[PDB]
Amino acid sequence: MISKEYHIDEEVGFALPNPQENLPDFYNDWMFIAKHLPDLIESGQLRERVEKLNMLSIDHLTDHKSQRLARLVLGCITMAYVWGKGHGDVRKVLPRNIAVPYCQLSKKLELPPILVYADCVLANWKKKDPNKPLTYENMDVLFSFRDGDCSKGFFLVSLLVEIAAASAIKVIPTVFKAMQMQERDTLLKALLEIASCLEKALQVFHQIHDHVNPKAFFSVLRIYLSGWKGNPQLSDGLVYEGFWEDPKEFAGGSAGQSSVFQCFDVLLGIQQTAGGGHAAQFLQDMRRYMPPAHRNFLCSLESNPSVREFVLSKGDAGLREAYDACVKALVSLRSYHLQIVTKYILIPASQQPGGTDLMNFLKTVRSTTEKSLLKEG
Amino acid sequence: MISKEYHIDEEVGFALPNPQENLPDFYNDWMFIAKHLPDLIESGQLRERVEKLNMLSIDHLTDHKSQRLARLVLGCITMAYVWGKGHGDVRKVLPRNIAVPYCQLSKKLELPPILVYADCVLANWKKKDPNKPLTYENMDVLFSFRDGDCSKGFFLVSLLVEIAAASAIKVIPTVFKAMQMQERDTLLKALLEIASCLEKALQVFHQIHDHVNPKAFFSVLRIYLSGWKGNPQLSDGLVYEGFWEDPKEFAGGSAGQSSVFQCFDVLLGIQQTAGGGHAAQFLQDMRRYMPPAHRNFLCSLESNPSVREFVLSKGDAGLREAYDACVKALVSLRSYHLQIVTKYILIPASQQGGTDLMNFLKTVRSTTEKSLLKEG
Ligand SMILES: CCCNC(=O)C1(c2ccc(NC(=O)c3cccc(Cl)c3)cc2)CCC1
Ligand SMILES: CCCNC(=O)C1(c2ccc(NC(=O)c3cccc(Cl)c3)cc2)CCC1
Repeated sequence: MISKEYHIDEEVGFALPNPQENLPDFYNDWMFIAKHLPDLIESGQLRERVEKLNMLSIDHLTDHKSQRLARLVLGCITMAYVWGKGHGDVRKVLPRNIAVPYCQLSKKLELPPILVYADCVLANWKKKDPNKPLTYENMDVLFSFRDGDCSKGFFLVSLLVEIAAASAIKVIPTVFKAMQMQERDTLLKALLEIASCLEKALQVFHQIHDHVNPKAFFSVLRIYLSGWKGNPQLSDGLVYEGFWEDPKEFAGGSAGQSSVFQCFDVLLGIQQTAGGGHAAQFLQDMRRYMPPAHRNFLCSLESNPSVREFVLSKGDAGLREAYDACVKALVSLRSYHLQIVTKYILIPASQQPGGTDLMNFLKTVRSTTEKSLLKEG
Repeated sequence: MISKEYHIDEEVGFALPNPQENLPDFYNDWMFIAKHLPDLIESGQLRERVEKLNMLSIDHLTDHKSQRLARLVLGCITMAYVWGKGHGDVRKVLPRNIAVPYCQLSKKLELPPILVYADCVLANWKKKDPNKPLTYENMDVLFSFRDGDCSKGFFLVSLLVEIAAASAIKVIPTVFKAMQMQERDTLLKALLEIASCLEKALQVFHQIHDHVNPKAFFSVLRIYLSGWKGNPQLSDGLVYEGFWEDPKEFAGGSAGQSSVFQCFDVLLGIQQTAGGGHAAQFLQDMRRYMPPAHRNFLCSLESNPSVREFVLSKGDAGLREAYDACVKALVSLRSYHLQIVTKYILIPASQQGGTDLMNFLKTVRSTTEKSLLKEG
């Protein structure tokens, strides 16, 4: 069993178990705006409604789940405020009434004041029926940006992959214990179980096609998830009015912020974040957009003995094959993500008057992964 | 006591205790070049002597101290080779004979193939007399670049600050044990002891003025410690011939690579690595330039519950005061480092940069000053 200091759930992994849906009544003015972003954006009243808020104190957010919900609420409001209708009419100053409590709450949780994956996927969900299991039909998201944005599909399928990967995460202690104890058969079994779980995560990933259409994702949802780091539309970043003097740059929400997007690479010694230029640096930087317990889990994995060096040394075909099943499962996931980038970004981008950087990043990550196979796939 | 897996010595902290001076006879050709850099650089013989080397296997470097000495040797040779006489005539390719074993050894130790703080400060020292204490008068460096470079003063004063901070490092287990056991008075005493040890480290820092000349530092030593990451002189990085096909960028040696430069910020919950600014980015990136045991120690500190959170939760003026004493000691250290950069970089740069380092340190100082609790 993994230690409770890492905030990894047995069932849902890095996802926030049973997220809070309602804030205390003190924050009803926040909740109305966040729950009606589609309507307020279309009516041209979103920015007016945000600007007419009073500066609410964060002190009535007493527990972690209420603080995580408030982050999700404030993050969604912030994206809507900055991006507006999503056609270039932007705002480069986040008003103090929202910016101050958002930044205070963000400092408390050690997350940047921008909507991250941990907000819009890991905390942005509920069970419809609490007695029925974690399947797509028994689940919903808490917040969307626009009507027809496919945020439900995009977020929930991401979450279901995250939950599928939780079955692999719980085997990680067995791997390190087996290595410490020199329990070859136990280690072999653990690696095969991880491979099996990552294969199941890929099958869960296939559900994306049923719940997201390309036009909607590319032209709508991708706009609202965009950040203000190296972005021509907010060249200097965003001014958080009354908290920081200078504008601050933060990257937008993405799958690179998922802890499972790199924890198995780290486990297996696939040196994604080691001296491999841009891709490495990006994966390292995205740790600062994860909850602090989850980033600490990643560096804690790095402090343990190398799984790769254990397998490489042992002259054991069964063990090398079990390691390779895990590495191949990761290759297959990268390949599927590359297919998704083609369908949902490249093709829609070509049909205009695309996401080539993301394609090249995934090709580099896949190449590093494939090259860590002990035998060719 | 701190666990042995973190490679923290009770006396010298993150410094390598009693570093090795001589390699095996197999590496005499490396040792000769490293021991004669002042003469070989000045005469224009360094680069040809490196280029004439046979590619030596790293497999005869049997222990950790031998591998660390070899890193120090190869690191110093590499800086000398890249920068030459330090007048801007640069080498863009490091030849395979040196590059391959340096990159191999670097991969084995999990450090980048460039001279880091852990090489040129933490492993680059000896006592003159083993029976006498760790003082400047009883100490020497193992390698320098040029005659008059003030490498002794710059490296050893950095080391002596590092050693002074070791007295605070050994209190860290007492801090976390006292929090776990709910031992208020033990925690208060531990925080006051850390503040005192950091105050003492500041007084040790004052010796820099006695042993380093601004002109010599700026015009010579700073040049040899420079890396090839965002450096216009090697815009694409350095080619490590026969290891990687494409050139690779790595940052140069600096105090930002010292584990004490951030472990007390981490201990006290001063979120230096949080957010997406330059300072947060830099401090996190510099953990990859620390020895793996030391980066693991920093990770372990962050995995433990927050000292800041504990002190703030208690409504205890005595405990807040002892916490603030540590924060104040850090502010003073940052302020002192700023004064050094003004004297040793900014003023010499004005008399034929430094501004990026100053802004980094001002951000770090401001973040530290904002962490003061005062009332509660
Ligand atoms: C803000 C949500 C971003 N969501 C995505 O961008 C999508 C996605 C989801 C999940 C992943 N995850 C992996 O590829 C992976 C890699 C390694 C190991 C594991 Cl377990 C998983 C990638 C993209 C959903 C459609 C594209
Ligand atoms: C390659 C050596 C680089 N050496 C320096 O650049 C100098 C130096 C030394 C030490 C420090 N250390 C701190 O400022 C500090 C901060 C927080 C906690 C502690 Cl214990 C210490 C900074 C610069 C020496 C003259 C400038």
